Amino acid sequence: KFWKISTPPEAYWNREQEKLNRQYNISHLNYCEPDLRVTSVVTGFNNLPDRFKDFLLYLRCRNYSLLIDQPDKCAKKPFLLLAIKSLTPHFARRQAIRESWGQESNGNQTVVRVFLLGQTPPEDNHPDLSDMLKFESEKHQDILMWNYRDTFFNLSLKEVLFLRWVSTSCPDTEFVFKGDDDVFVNTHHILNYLNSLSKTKAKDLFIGDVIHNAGPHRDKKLKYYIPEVVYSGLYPPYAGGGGFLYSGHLALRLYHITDQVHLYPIDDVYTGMCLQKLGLVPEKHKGFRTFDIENNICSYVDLMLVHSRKPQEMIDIWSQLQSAHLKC
Amino acid sequence: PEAYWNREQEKLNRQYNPILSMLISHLNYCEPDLRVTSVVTGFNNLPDRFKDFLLYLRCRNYSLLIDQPDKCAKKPFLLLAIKSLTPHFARRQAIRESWGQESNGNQTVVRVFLLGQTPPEDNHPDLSDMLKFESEKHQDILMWNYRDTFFNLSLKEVLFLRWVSTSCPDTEFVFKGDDDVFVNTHHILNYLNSLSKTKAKDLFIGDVIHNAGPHRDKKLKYYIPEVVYSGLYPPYAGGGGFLYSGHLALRLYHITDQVHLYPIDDVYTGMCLQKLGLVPEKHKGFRTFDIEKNNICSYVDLMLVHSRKPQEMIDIWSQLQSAHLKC
Ligand SMILES: *[C@@H]1O[C@H](CO)[C@@H](O[C@@H]2O[C@H](CO)[C@@H](O[C@@H]3O[C@H](CO[C@H]4O[C@H](CO)[C@@H](O)[C@H](O)[C@@H]4O)[C@@H](O)[C@H](O[C@H]4O[C@H](CO)[C@@H](O)[C@H](O)[C@@H]4O)[C@@H]3O)[C@H](O)[C@H]2NC(C)=O)[C@H](O)[C@H]1NC(C)=O
Ligand SMILES: *[C@@H]1O[C@H](CO)[C@@H](O[C@@H]2O[C@H](CO)[C@@H](O[C@@H]3O[C@H](CO[C@H]4O[C@H](CO)[C@@H](O)[C@H](O)[C@@H]4O)[C@@H](O)[C@H](O[C@H]4O[C@H](CO)[C@@H](O)[C@H](O)[C@@H]4O)[C@@H]3O)[C@H](O)[C@H]2NC(C)=O)[C@H](O)[C@H]1NC(C)=O
Ligand SMILES: CC(C)Cn1c(=O)[nH]c2ccc(C(=O)O)cc21
Ligand SMILES: CC(C)Cn1c(=O)[nH]c2ccc(C(=O)O)cc21
Ligand SMILES: *[C@@H]1O[C@H](CO)[C@@H](O)[C@H](O)[C@H]1NC(C)=O
Ligand SMILES: [Cl-]
Repeated sequence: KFWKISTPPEAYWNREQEKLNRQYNISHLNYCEPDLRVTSVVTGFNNLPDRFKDFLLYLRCRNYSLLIDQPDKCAKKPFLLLAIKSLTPHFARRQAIRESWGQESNGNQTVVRVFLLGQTPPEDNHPDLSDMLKFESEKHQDILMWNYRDTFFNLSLKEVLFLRWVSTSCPDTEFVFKGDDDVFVNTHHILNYLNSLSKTKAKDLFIGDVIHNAGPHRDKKLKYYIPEVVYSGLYPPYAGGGGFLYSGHLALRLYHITDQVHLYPIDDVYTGMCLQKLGLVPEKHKGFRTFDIENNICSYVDLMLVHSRKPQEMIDIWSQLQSAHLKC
Repeated sequence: PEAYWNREQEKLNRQYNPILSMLISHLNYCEPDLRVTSVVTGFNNLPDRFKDFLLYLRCRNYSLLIDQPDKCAKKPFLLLAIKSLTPHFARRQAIRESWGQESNGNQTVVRVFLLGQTPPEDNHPDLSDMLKFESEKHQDILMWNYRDTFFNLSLKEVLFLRWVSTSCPDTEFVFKGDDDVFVNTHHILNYLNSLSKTKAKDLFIGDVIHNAGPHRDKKLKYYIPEVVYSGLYPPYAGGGGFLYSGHLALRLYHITDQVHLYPIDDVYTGMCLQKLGLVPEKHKGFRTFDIEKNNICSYVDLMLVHSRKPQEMIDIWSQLQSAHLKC
C-alpha cells in the first residue's frame, strides 16, 4: 500500500473518454443542467479553481445557439476562410486585421473573414459592450457570436461551434485558417503555399507549430495548469500558438469526430485529439513562428505567422510588406 | 540657459512681465519650428517624440471635433474628466458602470472622457465610426483634432481647461484621472463636503511629488535629456489622478498661455501652479502604489488606486457598495 505519497488518481477526463469510445465502438452533448456527480467522483473537487469546477460541471453541454450570424458569408465559394478568435472588447485588434492581412479579397480565389466570439457577460463583471458589438456586426458583417461564456477553458467550445458553423454555413470553402487576434499573418505567403499544394497534400492538409510529447503542467500557479485529477498522461501532437492552417475537407471530418472527443480545457490540444482519432498527425511548418519578439521586413516575407503584434504593428508590418518584393 | 525649454520659457516670462517686456506665436504657430534643428544640439539623434514635440511646440490652435455642449447645463458639484485613448472602449464603459456614474441632490456628478486622435498615418486602426456610436450612446466623449500621444498630454490638459472655461465654468470641483485607475467616488464626495469654504476654493490635492527632477536614463519612459530641460521639477501632483476646484481650474487655464508645454503632463500642471503661486497638497488617499492585500476594506478610505483592469473596476465597485457592513 502507498502510505508515503497518495495513490495517483485516475483522471476524470481519461476515464470518461474511454467510456465514450465504447459508446461509439447523447447525454454528453446536450445535457446542460449541472452534472453534480463530479463533486463526489473527482477527488479534491471543492479546492479546484473556479474554472475547473465550471468545466467539469458543464462538460457534457455543447448545443449553444448562434446569436450573431453571417449567413451569406460564403455565398461565393471561399478559397480561404479566415476565422479569428477574438473577445468582445477587442475592437482595435479586430479592426487592424480588417485593414491588414484579414482583408476580404476576390479572381477565382475568394478570401472571407469571420471573428469567433462568445459572451463576456455581466455576471463576470464585464462592461456592457453588447450594443457596440451589434453595430460592429452590422457594419463589417464578420461577427459570429454564440451564447456561451467566452472563457479560457471554453475555447474548445469555440472550436466545436465554429466547426459546426463551417459544416452548416461554409462547407464549400477550400481552406481554413484559424487563430488568435494578436497574431500577424502573411496572407500573401499563405495563399502562395496553398496554391502550390498537390491535390493529394491538400485534401488532408493541417499545418502549424506542432509540439510533440508534451504534458499537462502540474504547477498549480500556471495558466496551462492541469492537475492529475483531471488529465493523466501525455498530450497527443498538437499545433499550438496563435494559428494553424487546414483544408475545408479536413474541417468537415474534424467536426464529425468532435462528437467522440470530450471537451478539454486547452483548445489547441483538443484539436490535436480530434486529429488523432481521425488517424492524422499535424504537420509542423517552420513558418509558424510561435516565438519571435520583433527592423527586418524580409523576415515577414519568409513566414506564415508571427505571434504577439499590437494593432499598430499589424498595419505597419503589412504596409511595408506590400513593396517587399524589391527590398528583399 | 543651455537647455531649450528653460531658455524659451525665460523668453516667455520676459514677454509677459510688465517691466521686462519693454526689451501668440507661442500658441498659434502651427507650422514646424525648424529653428530647433539648428539650436537644439544633437536634434537629429533625439527620439522622434522629442523631435515632433520641439517642432510643433508653438501650436495649440486645435479644434473640438466632438463636443458635449449640454454636459454642464445643470451646475455640477463634481466634474469627472478621464484621460483616454480611442480603442480603450472597455476601460470607459467599465468606468461608466462603476465609479464614473452620473447622478442628479445639489451634488450633481458628471463625467467626460478626453480624447485626441489616433490617426491612420501612425498606423492606427480606424475606430472613428465606433467612437461616434459611443458618443451618441453615452454623450460623454470630448475629442480634439491633435495626435493623442504621450508627449502631447499637456495639450490634452490645456484644451480641457479651455473646455471647462467655455462650456463648464461653474463646476465646483474637477477630478482628472486616467482610465485604468479605480477612484472611490464616494470617498471623494465625502472629503469634498468636509471642506471649509477656505480650503475648498484653492483646492488641489493628489499624490504630490517634491524634490523631483527629470529622468536622464535614455531607456526610461520619462527620460528627458539635458538639452531639453535643466533643473528640478516643481511640486506636481503625479500619479494617475488629482482633484481640484473649478475656481482654480479657471485660474489654471488663464496661466497656461504663459507656460510652454512640457512633455510630461503632470509636471506642466505644477508649473502652471507655481506661476499661480500655489502648492499642490499631498494626500494619503491618492495611493498610486497599492496594485493588488485583497480586503475590500483597503478601498474604503482611499481616494484613488492605480492600476485596475476593466473587470477589476466593476468588481471592486460592487464589493464597495456593501463594505459598510463587512468593514
Ligand atoms: C462555458 O460556457 C458555459 C455557457 O454559459 C458555462 O455554463 C454556464 O455556467 C454557469 C456557471 O458559471 C451556470 O450558471 C449557474 O447555474 C446554476 C444552475 O442553474 C439552475 O438553477 C437556477 C436557480 O436554481 C435556475 O434559475 C436555472 O434555470 C437552472 O435550472 C446556478 O445555481 C448558478 O447560480 C450561481 O450564481 C448565483 C448568483 O448569480 C449565486 O448566488 C449562486 O450561489 C451560484 O453560485 C449559476 O446561475 C450556467 O447554468 C451555465 N450555462 C449553461 C447553458 O449550461 C460554463 O460555465 C463555461 N465554462 C467555463 C469553464 O467557463
Ligand atoms: C501633438 O499633436 C500635434 C497635432 O496633431 C502634432 O502636430 C502634427 O505633427 C505632424 C508630424 O508628426 C505634422 O505633419 C507633418 O507636417 C510636415 C510639414 O508640412 C508642411 O510643409 C510641407 C513642405 O512645405 C508641405 O508640403 C505641407 O503641406 C505643410 O505645409 C510634413 O512635411 C510631414 O509630412 C510627412 O509625411 C509625408 C507623407 O505624406 C512623408 O513622406 C514626409 O517625409 C514627412 O515626414 C507631416 O505631414 C503636422 O503638421 C502637425 N500638426 C500641426 C497642427 O502642427 C504633434 O506632432 C504632436 N506631438 C507629439 C510629441 O506627438
Ligand atoms: C486570442 C484570444 C482573444 C483568444 N481567446 C478567445 O477567443 N477567448 C478567450 C478567453 C480567455 C483567454 C485567456 O487566455 O485568458 C483567451 C481567449
Ligand atoms: C488613457 C491613459 C493611457 C493616458 N493617456 C491618454 O489620455 N493619452 C495617452 C497617449 C499615450 C500614453 C502612453 O503611455 O504612451 C498614455 C495616454
Ligand atoms: C441542448 O438540448 C437540450 C435537449 O433539447 C435542451 O434541453 C437544452 O436547453 C439545450 N441547451 C442549450 C444551451 O440550448
Ligand atoms: Cl480597453
